[PDB]
Amino acid sequence: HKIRVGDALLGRLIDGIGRPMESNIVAPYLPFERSLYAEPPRQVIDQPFILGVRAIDGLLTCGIGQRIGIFAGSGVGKSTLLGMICNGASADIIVLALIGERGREVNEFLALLPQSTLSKCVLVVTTSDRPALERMKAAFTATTIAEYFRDQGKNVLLMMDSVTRYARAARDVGLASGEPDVRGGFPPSVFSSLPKLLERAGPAPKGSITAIYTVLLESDNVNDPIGDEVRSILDGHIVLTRELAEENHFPAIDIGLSASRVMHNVVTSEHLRAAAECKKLIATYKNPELLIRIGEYMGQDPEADKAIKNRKLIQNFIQQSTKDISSYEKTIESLFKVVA
Ligand SMILES: Nc1ncnc2c1ncn2[C@@H]1O[C@H](COP(=O)(O)OP(=O)(O)O)[C@@H](O)[C@H]1O
Ligand SMILES: [Ca+2]
Repeated sequence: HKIRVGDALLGRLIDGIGRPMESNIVAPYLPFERSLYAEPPRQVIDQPFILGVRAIDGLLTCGIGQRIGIFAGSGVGKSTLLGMICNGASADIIVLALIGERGREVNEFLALLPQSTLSKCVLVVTTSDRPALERMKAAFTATTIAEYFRDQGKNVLLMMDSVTRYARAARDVGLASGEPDVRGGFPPSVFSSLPKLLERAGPAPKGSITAIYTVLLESDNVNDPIGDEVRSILDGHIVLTRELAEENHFPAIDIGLSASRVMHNVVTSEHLRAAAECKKLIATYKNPELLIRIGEYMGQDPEADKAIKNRKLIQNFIQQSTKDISSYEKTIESLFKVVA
């Protein structure tokens, strides 16, 4: 399978095999063909990739060329977080793959993106009604298009929502060709395709692809062998929880459950220091009502005292509304403030 690509893809809604879906009577100029498949290519990650989300840029800092996972169940602000990242990230180009959701949920995500952001996005969209084959190819189409723009010297953000639903489509395609169930309903081809997909993002001499893949968590206790494999491959993971989202704490990122394997390689030692102390002050906060309620009060307990003192500053730092905008300078300055 070869798809047609070019700069004219920018600002466009594109199907799972790369074809314009909008109603224009004049067709875009897409003069190049590129295969969907890319045999394997090495660079290190040493530059910070800024998302413009304080909790992440401050505490779980990304790197140019990193593979990042966002794990979220239903109704925890996944889409809002993803919108914020598109609107705030330091990328020249964003290639989005929106895979497996109904047309309503796609449009609700798109309404989060203003004109200035859309003008630098390729939007690869394959809703749940589309054939499994098309939903599967969407992940390759999107990655190839990101490769195309990387090859132009662009710092590209590849955003795939979701790898979970890519894998379901790849599964249905595989089982159809005769493959048996090996683990959790998934055939062998799906598993072999994951590293091949993810090995294609990374830093580069010309440009880069930094990639974010979402993993949808189900509200059951059924194993997800796709999530397992992705966890082992990623250079970072961001975990959203229903517990935080129920507090109207957004983004609903559980800092203790999240991590960046590249952060220490991309921030100053002092920034790493303040982040660790911020994380401790988050983890050791306990509602003061729990002690007042039993005869108030410190000791003698110094760390947990700061946590109370800093609660508002910390919560106002990690919580962040959809149109709150935060440069890397201001995020870092704010971070030092919260741990004083
Ligand atoms: N960072 C945020 N700032 C303000 N409101 C938010 C934020 N995240 C979620 N919300 C509120 O909760 C709702 C859920 O967000 P959304 O991204 O649509 O969740 P889901 O991943 O279920 O689509 C939003 O419509 C919004 O009103
Ligand atoms: Ca598991």
